[PDB]
Formats: sequence, C-alpha cells, structure tokens
Amino acid sequence: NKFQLGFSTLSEELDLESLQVKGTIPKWLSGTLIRNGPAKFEVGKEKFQHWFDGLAMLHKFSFKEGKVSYANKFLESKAYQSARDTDKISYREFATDPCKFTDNANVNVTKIAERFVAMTETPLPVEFDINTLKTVGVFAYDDKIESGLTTAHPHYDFVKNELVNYATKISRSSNYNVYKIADKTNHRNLIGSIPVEEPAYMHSFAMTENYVVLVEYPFVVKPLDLLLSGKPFIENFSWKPENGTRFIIVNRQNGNLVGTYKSDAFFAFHHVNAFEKQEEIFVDIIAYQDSSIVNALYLDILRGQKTDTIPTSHIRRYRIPLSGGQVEYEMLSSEAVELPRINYKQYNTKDYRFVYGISTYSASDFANQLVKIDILRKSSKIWSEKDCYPGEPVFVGAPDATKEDEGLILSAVLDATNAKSFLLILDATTFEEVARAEVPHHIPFGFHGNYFE
Ligand SMILES: [Cl-]
Ligand SMILES: [Fe+2]
Ligand code: NA
Repeated sequence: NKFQLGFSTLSEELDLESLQVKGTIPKWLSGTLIRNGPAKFEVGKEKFQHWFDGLAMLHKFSFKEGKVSYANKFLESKAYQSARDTDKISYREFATDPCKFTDNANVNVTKIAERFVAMTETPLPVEFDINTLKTVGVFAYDDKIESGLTTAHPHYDFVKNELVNYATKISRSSNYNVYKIADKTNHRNLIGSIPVEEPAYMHSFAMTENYVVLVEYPFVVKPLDLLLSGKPFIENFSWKPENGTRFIIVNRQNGNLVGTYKSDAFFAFHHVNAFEKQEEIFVDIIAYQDSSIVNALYLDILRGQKTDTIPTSHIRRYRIPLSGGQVEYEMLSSEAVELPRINYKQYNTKDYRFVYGISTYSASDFANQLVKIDILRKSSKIWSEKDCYPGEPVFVGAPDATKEDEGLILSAVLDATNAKSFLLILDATTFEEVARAEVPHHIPFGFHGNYFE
C-alpha cells in the first residue's frame, strides 16, 4: 500500500506566500481554490473508523498572475476543539461514536449569504474566513425548517441566483424538505416536503431547468434505530434492493410533485448532471451495483493490502419517461469514475459532453489516474504519474470561452515517493499539464473543493 500516507494525519498548519511553481499558470486565474477533507484520523488512543470521520482541514490555493500562495488550518469545529482539549472523540461522526451531532464539516465548501461555509451532512454548516482560514462559528439558518440530515452538495441556479438543497427531518413521521436560499440572505424557503417512512442516504441529488430530482437509493434507516440503537450513524442504514431505486421529481418553483418513477436497485454518492429533452429527463449518476462501497471506505480496508475489494462505479444515464413506463439506463463510458465534475457554471441543468473525475478501474494501481470522458464520440483522455494519486479535478472555465472544455482543471495530487502533495493544473481541452505547485507536506485524500473568483 503506497498511498498509505494519504490516509495519515497532517499535524502541520502553515501559511506560505509562494509555492515552487514548475510551468506557467494563466494570468486570468486570480481566484482562490479551497480544498476540504479529513486530516486527523485519531484522537490520542481513540482512532476514527471511517475515511468520512476524519477531522476537517481547509487548504487554500490563491493565485496572482502566475504566482500561487498556500495556507492550511484545521477547522476549529466543536468536534475538533473538544478532541484537541479533552483528547477524546466528543461528537458522533459518520461511522465513529465517543464512549449533540457533529459539526465536523469535512465534505465541501460554498458561499451562503456572501459568507464562506464548510459543509458536512449535519444540519448547520461552519462559517470560516477565506483570508485567515479562521473558524467564525456555526452558520445558523433564519427559518423554521426542521432537519437532522442534509447534503454538502447543494446546487446553484445562476439565472435566479438561488442555492438549492434538501434536508431530511428524521422523526416518526420523516420528510425530505426541498428548499432554496436567495442571495444575501440565510432564510430557506421550503419548496416542498416529501413524506417517507425510512429515509434513504442521498449524498447528492439532480437539478434540471424546472425540477429537483431526488434519486432514493434503497439504502435506508428506521428513524427510531438512529435515535435509540447505540451504533454509529451509517451502521443503522440497510440495503433493501426489493424496494428498487425511486426517482422523486419535484417542480423547484411551485413545489408540485411531477411524479415518482422506479428502476432496479442501485447506489450512488455523486450525481454528474441532469437535463430535460422534449417529454424526458436524463439523470447522469456515478452508480454502484449496491451500497457495499460505504463499508469499503473504512480506513482498515483503505490502509490494507487488499485494494481490489473496493467496488468500481460508472457513469449511468437514466432516461425518465414523463409520459409513463419504468426508468431504464445506458453507460456513457466503460471507464471507472468517482468525484465527478463538469463545466458547472455554463452546462449544469443542460445537455453537455464532458465529465472529469478520478479513475478507479485498477489497470495498474487504485485511484492512480484523472480521466476526461467525452460523452458524444465515446472515448476518454487520461492523466497519471508513477506512484501519484490525484484528487477531485475542479474545472474553471476560461474568460469569454465559446467551448464547454475551454479552461483549466485543478487537482490536489499525492506523490507517495516524494511523501508530499502538489497542485496539478491541466489545460481542459488537451488534458495535458501546463503547471504544478509544490506543497512542503502531504495533503491527506480530501473530498470536494471549489474555485472562487
Ligand atoms: Cl423507526
Ligand atoms: Fe461527496
Ligand atoms: Na497494467
């Protein structure tokens, strides 16, 4: 196991004005890339069980006409602050309990009410200063919407300038609460509540021009088990393929229920993109056969010799006939893909051609390449390097771009032989390297980041 180091704690927090650049970073790139992920996998004697459980650390890559500055700090959440001060796991994580719920926002980052927030799947995000990476505190919403579980994968409507998400109220009468947030406010407007007996773990969802599509994988929890059973969060979820996958379509303007459509059981973390065509909706999902991937991302497996027990996922385009009939799918690529990203700003909710992600196909190593899938003419473009393990490829469109794949791809890459990470920058069109920035230490394998102008 050569990628061992990527699942090891990073104690060191620093703020360096310059990183050693090899190449040329386009002048027009003058924004900030914020990477989020786990960077502390134990608290003294107690070890975190799952990859998702590790305490949040933010990594900042700010650009100034060729130069690139770097800073990293642990998110000073109550989860972290309690661990640091008591040397005891204090809050309930995704798959680890101590001996109310966690603010360990280690999944993603966005802006809400023009404030930078780190997110996880618990109700309240954590506000941080993009300048200092200091933690402001818990970001309270100004509304009466109830929730126990939500996503760190909100959508953004650029036309209406709305953040769109859902939150599950987990009670003896549970609801999927689909909501929106207008710019310069922290008030959530309830679009619609879908009642549900046994809520499903939906890490993300699909948004089209008119609709929000909740794809309800049959990986479900009994609310009372979550409340009473003395077992970590994810251990209370059960795979029930008899139920099949339910596509719940909600009009994201008037909150009307368009319809529910069923397919054969499957699981997914990440949606890629969705769009409407004539009397049909197309939902592109990074799908697994079942929920076994969840139990594969425990650290003792990820750190272990047996790599080939981690299930692979593929881009499946599900076609929903609004007219009627069961939902069917086809594969857009034979390549194994995870952590998918697109030209989000321009082509989200719309018909598109290009997907970027990590490739997990195990041709030589596990998670050892970045891939660019061409949906139109099939085929793909690959990036890799000896004993290098790249992170989520973040697309950034070029100024006044006429094409979908005109811009840059930013990826945090772990060099195992060097025992240190570097920020890879690829031309989105050719998918070949233009520059890279050297980081003094290793950046643990994170989840999601975003580029802010
Ligand atoms: Cl229950
Ligand atoms: Fe995710
Ligand atoms: Na090979």
